[PDB]
Amino acid sequence: IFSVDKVRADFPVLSREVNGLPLAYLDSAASAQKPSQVIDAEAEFYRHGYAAVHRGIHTLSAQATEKMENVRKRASLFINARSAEELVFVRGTTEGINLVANSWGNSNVRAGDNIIISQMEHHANIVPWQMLCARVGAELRVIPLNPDGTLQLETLPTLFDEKTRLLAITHVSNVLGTENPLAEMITLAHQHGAKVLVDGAQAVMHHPVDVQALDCDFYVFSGHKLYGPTGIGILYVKEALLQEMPPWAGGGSMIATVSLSEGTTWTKAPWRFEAGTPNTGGIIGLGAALEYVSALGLNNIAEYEQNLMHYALSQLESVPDLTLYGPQNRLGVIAFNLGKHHAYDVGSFLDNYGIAVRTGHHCAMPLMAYYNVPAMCRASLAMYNTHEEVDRLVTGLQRIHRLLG
Amino acid sequence: IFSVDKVRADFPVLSREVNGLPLAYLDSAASAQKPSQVIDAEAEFYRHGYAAVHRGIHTLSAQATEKMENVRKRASLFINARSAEELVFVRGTTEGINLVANSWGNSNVRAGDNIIISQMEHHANIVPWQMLCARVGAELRVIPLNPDGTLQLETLPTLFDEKTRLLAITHVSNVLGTENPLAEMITLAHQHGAKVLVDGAQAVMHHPVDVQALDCDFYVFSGHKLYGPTGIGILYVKEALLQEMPPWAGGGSMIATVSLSEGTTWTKAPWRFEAGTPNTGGIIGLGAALEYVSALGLNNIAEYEQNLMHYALSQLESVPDLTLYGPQNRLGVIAFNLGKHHAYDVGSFLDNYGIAVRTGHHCAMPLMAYYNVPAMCRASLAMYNTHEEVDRLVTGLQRIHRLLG
Ligand SMILES: *Cc1c(COP(=O)(O)O)cnc(C)c1O
Ligand SMILES: *Cc1c(COP(=O)(O)O)cnc(C)c1O
Repeated sequence: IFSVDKVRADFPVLSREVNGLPLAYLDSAASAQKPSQVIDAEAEFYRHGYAAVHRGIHTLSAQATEKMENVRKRASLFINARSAEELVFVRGTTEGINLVANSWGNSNVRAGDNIIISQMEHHANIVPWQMLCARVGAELRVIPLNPDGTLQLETLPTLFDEKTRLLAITHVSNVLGTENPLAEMITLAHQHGAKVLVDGAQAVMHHPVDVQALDCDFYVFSGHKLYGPTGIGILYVKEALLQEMPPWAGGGSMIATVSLSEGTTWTKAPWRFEAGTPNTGGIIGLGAALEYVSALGLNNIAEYEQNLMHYALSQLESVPDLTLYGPQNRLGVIAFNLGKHHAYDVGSFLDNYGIAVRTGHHCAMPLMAYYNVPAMCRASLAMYNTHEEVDRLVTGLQRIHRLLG
Repeated sequence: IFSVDKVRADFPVLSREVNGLPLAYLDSAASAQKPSQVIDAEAEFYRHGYAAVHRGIHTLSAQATEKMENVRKRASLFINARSAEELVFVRGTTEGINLVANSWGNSNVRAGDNIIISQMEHHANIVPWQMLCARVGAELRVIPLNPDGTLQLETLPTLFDEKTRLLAITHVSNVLGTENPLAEMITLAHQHGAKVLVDGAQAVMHHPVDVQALDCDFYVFSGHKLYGPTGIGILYVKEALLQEMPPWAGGGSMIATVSLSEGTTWTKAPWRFEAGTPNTGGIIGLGAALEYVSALGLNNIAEYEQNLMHYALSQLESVPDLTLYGPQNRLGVIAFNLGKHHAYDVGSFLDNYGIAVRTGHHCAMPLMAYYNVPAMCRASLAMYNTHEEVDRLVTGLQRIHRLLG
């Protein structure tokens, strides 16, 4: 089993007060709070180990380079990659997806080809493909949704054909909490020679993720939602593909040699897509965030969060005129609207009770359009949230409905 | 005046031991150590203020957004920009220069135009222009050096003509410590309608920098060399230019609206070039690093570093077969070789005495070629270094020369 009380004690922010009331942070899906072990790992690095990592000569630099490469190894085991050199450090999920669309997309998607996304994609997994499709004259196809917030799988035969170069799909919806059948969809994609990029930003923190078993070709996720620092994410790429990807945004440790008369050359795999100075502080902290989550056990985390969610959905039945979006087996997030009140207002009232939720379009406008609403509220129920916080949310919605109804 | 002892006490790393000897960190030009005020600012943010900044509803998020925008304001005053909306947060100098070369370069440099750089440029200020010149069919011209490590200014009449769109020049050489006559060169560039991007990564920490007085069009620098965290830099752009720059690497707060049927639109100025989740931790810390440097006074810093340098250059006269590269009035860094010994070996011995210096090509290969050497040693003399550390360096070079000579 798994003790919320012992976990919560690790997170100094949860003692905080907002509007003079105790904080109920229900917005982890936007960005997670960080445990002490993560915060101090970063700070200790700065206080006693800090140096440049440009594979440099003196001791501090050599030790920092080893620290950073150990984190790359730890992250590869975390998602069960075959090799640490299949992992690239990126600024975040957004930049990783763009990296793939520029380096791989421009070399492998020609005029008259098509790319497939879904209608529940976060904008980070839409805009790069929309632009790749314009550059090269390709077509962007969209898997549509069902009312319950799952993908209309029956439509895949009309979307996959011999010219489909890539499926880009979310692992878990940041709005609905739907978990897509990645394994099976990847089998279909690979029958046509198409590659699959998986947007995993909302998945790696709710349960184990095994990129070999999935057999996905690209997998990207974000540090700051994995209880880690800002400014760091992970892009996984199959070795065979990665060693074929040409260069793009060239800098320092991405640039091998440069000549005014003969041009420049670029360094080998992972490192070639890591220009300039790496975010060594961020990397150190992501490392610790991986160790912390592993020490708790993603299966323990999955079990506690899953029961918190069942509890929450049961308690929410007693909220009048509540509209929920998504499936019964959602992970992590609950999306709703209250009667006819703008989500902006509902969120403002909950914040007034010290409850933080996200309101707006959640960086998923096509998904809002599908449901014919302009916005929704979203509450995240993460590993450090409690039955009491769910009770405050339920009570709060009841009060807002009595007051504004 | 200015007390080294009181400054050093702020930096916890300087108490560190390397190879069982006390550390003499002389590699700030690669990356600076950080004071406690910077480290704890970041950590305090994480412990008590952390949230997403996607201009979000609840209190923690609203307060974090205000924190970040205050840092943008503080940085604009720091370099004396007219407006905070002229500053863009970037991952670092490397990415900022590329940002300009993609957004501005692709729209303003056509086939048959030319761009001017210098021969002392760091690779970050070469490769983006080499590639822009290939994309569009333009010519990359190079200001050559003099033996003393200054620019051959007499050659500018053969390089500037009606088709020169941009001068990209370093403020201070990361290898030689030359400070280029930016103000005058910008006047010449502007007489031809050409814009100037200034690579300021090695300047903002040695003395005040006033982008209005310079009248440069772009100015970029790095957080981690300004005693700040990794993963954050500043790109300044004249408002008139910035509000004309088209989009590029699109994400989140860079993307305004997105539609599957109608396409996407992008948000206004600074923010439009800041995709995905910002590095809020890095930003917080850069903020504090700016406050710390300002509290000391860049003129006090300039005075102490300038005298440390005069002292160092005087003491180094007593080192046999020392070769120095650069001018007498260098800022910040000393580049040298010892007799005929590979810089790799010299650096290894100094590290053995606990002295950290950088060896290699310093991300400036064209500059090494100019001097017909493969590598150099470089020692940085920053605001927390001491006469004693200079004495250890001098003694160490004398010993290495006796032993290996
Ligand atoms: C938040 C998120 C992103 C964006 O990641 P960043 O770390 O902000 O760059 C992309 N996709 C999904 C599913 C997300 O939850
Ligand atoms: C180090 C430096 C750079 C590179 O900046 P990053 O922060 O590593 O991206 C570019 N130009 C100069 C002059 C530098 O000193």
